[PDB]
Amino acid sequence: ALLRILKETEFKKIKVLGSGAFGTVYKGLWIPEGEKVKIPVAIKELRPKANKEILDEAYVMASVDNPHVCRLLGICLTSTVQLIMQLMPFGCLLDYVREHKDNIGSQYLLNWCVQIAKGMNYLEDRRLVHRDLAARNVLVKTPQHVKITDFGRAKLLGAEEKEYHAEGGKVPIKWMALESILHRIYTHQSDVWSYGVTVWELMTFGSKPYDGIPASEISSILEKGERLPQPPICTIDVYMIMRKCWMIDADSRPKFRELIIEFSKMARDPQRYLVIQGDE
Ligand SMILES: *CCC(=O)N[C@@H]1CN(c2nc(Nc3cn(C)nc3OC)c3ncn(C(C)C)c3n2)C[C@H]1F
Repeated sequence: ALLRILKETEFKKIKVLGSGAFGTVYKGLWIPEGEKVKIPVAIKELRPKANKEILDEAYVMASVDNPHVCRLLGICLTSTVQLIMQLMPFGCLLDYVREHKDNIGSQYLLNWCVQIAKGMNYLEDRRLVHRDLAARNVLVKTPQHVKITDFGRAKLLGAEEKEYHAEGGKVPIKWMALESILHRIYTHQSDVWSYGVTVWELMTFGSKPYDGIPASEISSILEKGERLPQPPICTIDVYMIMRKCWMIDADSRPKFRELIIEFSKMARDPQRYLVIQGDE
């Protein structure tokens, strides 16, 4: 995987898919010059650094090549930065499980858990701390295949950095590990905490964590030992994996490699681990 530099004439925006503080995502078509091939893509236009700095960040970004992480295919630099990326036709996994909650079985849910863990393990191997893992930031290529993406919070650790020490940026409190809330510290193991919350979202078909509770009260609730409740469909074996992800000692938590193994085992006999009516 290498970085392509695109001219505006190469791609076109078809429609908005969503937006936020990061910018706007469009469904689009990319036609590389003279290649006569039309590629469906997602165009992320961000809301300045030197062009060479931006291209260097895009270079490392384009080298991320894994079945469960969304890839950067090209970049266009004009008055705005436009990142051309793989299109995930079914949108964010959060909305998907909410829409299809009545028709999703244990096999799909556990497979998604495996896939997200595989993508995160790949990021860890690349020394990337994601810092924003949540069901809204996992996207659906097909019902059977999901991919993680990033909207700016991910950070690359230096050779001798074991943690990222954050500054004043806005934080997704309800997905964060306690040490991140209290001390602005982020590691692969705080990503594991967020993975646990993401799995809880999936198993509750996209329910809201700490629903109706002010973000400002979350650290105190966590310090008292309280955690998100066991989802109705979860056998205790699955819930205990979540609970391990939310242990106060980051080194107590499973690593993504461990999570791949455990969820893969469960995925072999899915109805033994998630209890879903009509499944199957
Ligand atoms: C629940 C989170 C959410 O809605 N986030 C929006 C959507 N988004 C995004 N969407 C798609 N594809 C998509 C979404 N919908 C409704 N239809 C489609 O495609 C037909 C993406 N494909 C790729 N990416 C990123 C890698 C850029 C997508 N991002 C992010 C946010 F705007």
